[PDB]
Amino acid sequence: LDKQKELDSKVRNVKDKVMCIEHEIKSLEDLQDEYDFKCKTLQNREHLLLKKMYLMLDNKRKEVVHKIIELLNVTELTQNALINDELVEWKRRQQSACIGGPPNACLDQLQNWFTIVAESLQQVRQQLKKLEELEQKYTYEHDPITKNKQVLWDRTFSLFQQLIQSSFVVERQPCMPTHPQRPLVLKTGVQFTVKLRLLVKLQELNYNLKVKVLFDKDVNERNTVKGFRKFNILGTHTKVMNMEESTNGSLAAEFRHLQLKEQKNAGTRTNEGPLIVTEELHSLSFETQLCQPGLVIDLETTSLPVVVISNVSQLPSGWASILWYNMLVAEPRNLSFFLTPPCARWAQLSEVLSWQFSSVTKRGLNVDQLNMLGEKLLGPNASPDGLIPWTRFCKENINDKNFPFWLWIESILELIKKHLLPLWNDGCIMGFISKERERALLKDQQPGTFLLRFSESSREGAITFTWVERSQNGGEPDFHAVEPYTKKELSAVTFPDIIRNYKVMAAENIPENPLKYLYPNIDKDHAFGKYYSRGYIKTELISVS
Amino acid sequence: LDKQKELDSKVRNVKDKVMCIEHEIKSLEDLQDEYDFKCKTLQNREHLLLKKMYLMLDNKRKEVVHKIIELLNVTELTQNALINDELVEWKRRQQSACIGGPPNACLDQLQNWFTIVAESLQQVRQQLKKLEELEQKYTYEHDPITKNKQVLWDRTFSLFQQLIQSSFVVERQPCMPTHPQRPLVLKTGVQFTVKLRLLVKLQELNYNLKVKVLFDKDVNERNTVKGFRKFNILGTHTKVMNMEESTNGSLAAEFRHLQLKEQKNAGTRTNEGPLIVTEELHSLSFETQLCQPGLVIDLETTSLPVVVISNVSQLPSGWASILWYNMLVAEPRNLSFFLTPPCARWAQLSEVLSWQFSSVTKRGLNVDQLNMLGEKLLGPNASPDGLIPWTRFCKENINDKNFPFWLWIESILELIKKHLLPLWNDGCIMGFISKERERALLKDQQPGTFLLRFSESSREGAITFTWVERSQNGGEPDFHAVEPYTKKELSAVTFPDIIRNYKVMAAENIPENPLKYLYPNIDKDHAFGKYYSRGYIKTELISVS
DNA sequence: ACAGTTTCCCGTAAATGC
DNA sequence: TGCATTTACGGGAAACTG
Repeated sequence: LDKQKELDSKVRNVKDKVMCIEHEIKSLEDLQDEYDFKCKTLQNREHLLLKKMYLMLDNKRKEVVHKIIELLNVTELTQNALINDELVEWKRRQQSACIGGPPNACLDQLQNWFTIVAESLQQVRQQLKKLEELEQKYTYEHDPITKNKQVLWDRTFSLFQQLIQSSFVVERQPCMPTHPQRPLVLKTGVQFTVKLRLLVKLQELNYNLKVKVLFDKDVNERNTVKGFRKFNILGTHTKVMNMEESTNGSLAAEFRHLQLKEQKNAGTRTNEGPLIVTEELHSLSFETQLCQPGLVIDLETTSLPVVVISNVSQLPSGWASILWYNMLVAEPRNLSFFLTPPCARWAQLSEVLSWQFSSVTKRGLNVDQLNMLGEKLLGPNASPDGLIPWTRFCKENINDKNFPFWLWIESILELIKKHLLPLWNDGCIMGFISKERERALLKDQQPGTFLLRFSESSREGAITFTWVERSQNGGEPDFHAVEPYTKKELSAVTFPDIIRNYKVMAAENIPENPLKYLYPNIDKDHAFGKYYSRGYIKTELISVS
Repeated sequence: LDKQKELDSKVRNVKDKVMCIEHEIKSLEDLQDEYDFKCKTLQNREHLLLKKMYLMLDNKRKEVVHKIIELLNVTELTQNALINDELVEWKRRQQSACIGGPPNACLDQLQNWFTIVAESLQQVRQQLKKLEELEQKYTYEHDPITKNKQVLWDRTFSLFQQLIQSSFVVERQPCMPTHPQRPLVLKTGVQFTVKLRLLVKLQELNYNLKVKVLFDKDVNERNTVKGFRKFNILGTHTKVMNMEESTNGSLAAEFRHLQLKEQKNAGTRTNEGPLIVTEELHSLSFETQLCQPGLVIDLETTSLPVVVISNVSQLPSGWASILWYNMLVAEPRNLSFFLTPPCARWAQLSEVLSWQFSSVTKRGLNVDQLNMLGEKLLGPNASPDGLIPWTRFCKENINDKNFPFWLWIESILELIKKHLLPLWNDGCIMGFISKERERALLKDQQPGTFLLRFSESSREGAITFTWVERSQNGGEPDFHAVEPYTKKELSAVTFPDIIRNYKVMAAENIPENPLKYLYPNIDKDHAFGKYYSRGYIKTELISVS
């Protein structure tokens, strides 16, 4: 918080200097109409006077001018810290937030700094108008209020222009309301929501800024990239900024209804075959203009690159791109990123992987799970420093299968989120376990040998448990694992409930298993007591050998 | 076929008379330029002739005229049989086809009659032009070709206008391609297909008739009915008629892409509460115009009343209305039908009910099934003549439940169509059985007492089987029936497969049941042998006590 | 105080682009 | 001769608008 606290004083300092300067100006204005009055009289009261006038006013004019020049300097130092370090830093954190990292801090802190310096410059402008008013009443050969006159004005337009343009930001990145945890992937036909905001807060600026949403503004990939598709925003291209919309006393503009549709044409005929899969990056630019007498400024800002899809089936793949993008970019951004997808270091990907789980559920991945996935992407010499090609991530088919690494994880996620949350969250699934170590850990010979592992084979995402009773011949019995369960069998029956009754060909008339010790001895039932689903002949579905 | 065959000769008769008449006309034309020539000469060959000329030509003119007047009469008799009995009958059969009755006969037979008479009138018109050409060359006080002159022309416009307007028909009623067996229920947003056709076939009429589709043309229910909603067609409002579209050498026009959307407004604000549920009837009118020199005719025809819905969930209810409509209407049709839904006789509804099944499957309802449903709609004095209010059909909740009769049957259908077709079709389900007679028929004491009955309780549509083994105390045991299976349990497991393994708490190590005689002794397996679904530990889902 | 109705969506069965 | 994208909607439930 140190740096913040220090920027806090630089801003208070600016405000002080501006007020301090306005005082000296009233004192300059009055003190002049005093000397001017005393002059007129002495002239008609005829038909140290001389020294006072022409000498102190000058010292006072010069005095003020110098002080304004000094305020503008400090304003610069302050502004630059505001714009280039604080805003720029807030933005980096936003990127990371979108892909499941720490939550963005509220923009109020930022807004305060901005408007406070925004008001000071507006003030210097007035003080500048006042000074000119004095020269019209009185001037002279080396009148400072005339030389520094022009320089100071212009210099106050810059600081102010810069500051206001930088204050226009995309508070909440584009996103589909049905996908709160997958923000930069917009699907055609559906209407996304974006939130803009001017960190400046200027009363006389409410209901004046008209915002217009544009698509792919200044995007060379349009021409340069082959097959590249074009889209049109559709819903409400424009929306005026208020302070009413957001309960938070702040100037903003939230779009809903915004919607993309293809510009199906011959101009940019499809190529299906062009430079890149439909995971090319686009941008949403927001443009507005502060129009005032003697002032005119155009504000513009754009969202982070977006991915446009036509079917939610293309979302898991689209997400992959945005993880990869934001995981490896910051810098003004490259919409041709995937023409040359830089590799990713594993200490970094492993983390983001865990974020993914901690974003759709209540618990991420721990170290065992991560090493299992790691020797799966980098093999035995898996290492935090190891590099992982984009290709090995979302394109190559993985360990011995018919799907890439990413869609496999994406589908387990989808599998957790719709059928295992409670079990998952309360750590009863160790899903990612090398099949070796599965075996290894199971001479726990507390024959109720339970271990829920996610399937490595399915396109789809399934769960299996592994069995260990005795071999009847000195040999732990053969390490038993049922065919995985996909959404199907699970949607017709909870997973716990199928665990309770896995009876599997059991000669009896009361109790039958292999059930009864969850990991090392958490008692089958005590383990899964919460999760169970506890005139006709009531029945139940059950998995059986 | 008798009546048809007779109308066939009336048409050949018309064609004969027209050709016969054209011969007599060339003979009139030449025979005149002969007599006229002989006149001119005898005049300059000076400066029984007389009798021949002025007397036979007259007998010939009168002769022809009379014969035309006689052709037009017969044309009328023929036309009227064509238009009023044959077309009108073809249309009645179409109605019945839409709701699952016998299949419509091909319109070729009809088309032949129409064009043949259509060509004859076009001919009489020419012959009429020729006759006028003769009067210009020669006329006289009681020249028949002048008195009957005008009458005959006009009379040939009528027969021809009538005939052509009647020939314009809606060959294939409106319908959604995803619902081939439910034609008059159109859902907003989706694009239906209708097929028009001109039964006239006139070469010089190809690519001339422009058809325009209109919605609710001349529909007073718009004003008269409260809450009544308005829609706009959307896709391609127009489509020119060809002979190319249909392989069948015939003039037609098929619309695809036609699409309805609400005219959401304040003009006809919603009432949700108005005179009728959203099962109000609309119409699709088709308008075109035969434009020719000296001829102009406007052709118009409309589809049978339509039902517009916004969600396929509103389809089973919409269908109910169209069954009821077409089951009880013929007549120019009443779009306010449901303001006073006439009751339905059961000998008639029972049938249509069966059609429904024989339309989504391969076997309808037999008499036992129909009496079961009958004592359910009319009770113990159920009778073919019994009347059944619309209300008891699609509104009242039925025997002791929370849904109307119709949606219950509609849901069993939906249940058959997605999960029991083979069993259903090969008569292994007796679905509709009074619970009494179920019991009654089961002291068949061939303890493999199977009986698949459709559930009378579900909102949804489910199937149960009934059990009969022995009571161990002289008393047939309590007549056992498992809770019904809805789509859920069935989508995760076929129904046969659950029958094979209903094991139900069975102390053992090889075989266990209650399975094994399907109805009277068709051997469980021999019964359901076709239907069964016949390194991990392969499993199966199974229903259990 | 919802209760019929429509809108929005998702993921599938199929169509379709080059 | 194909798949890589896109369109169609049946279907479960939120959002309408009164």
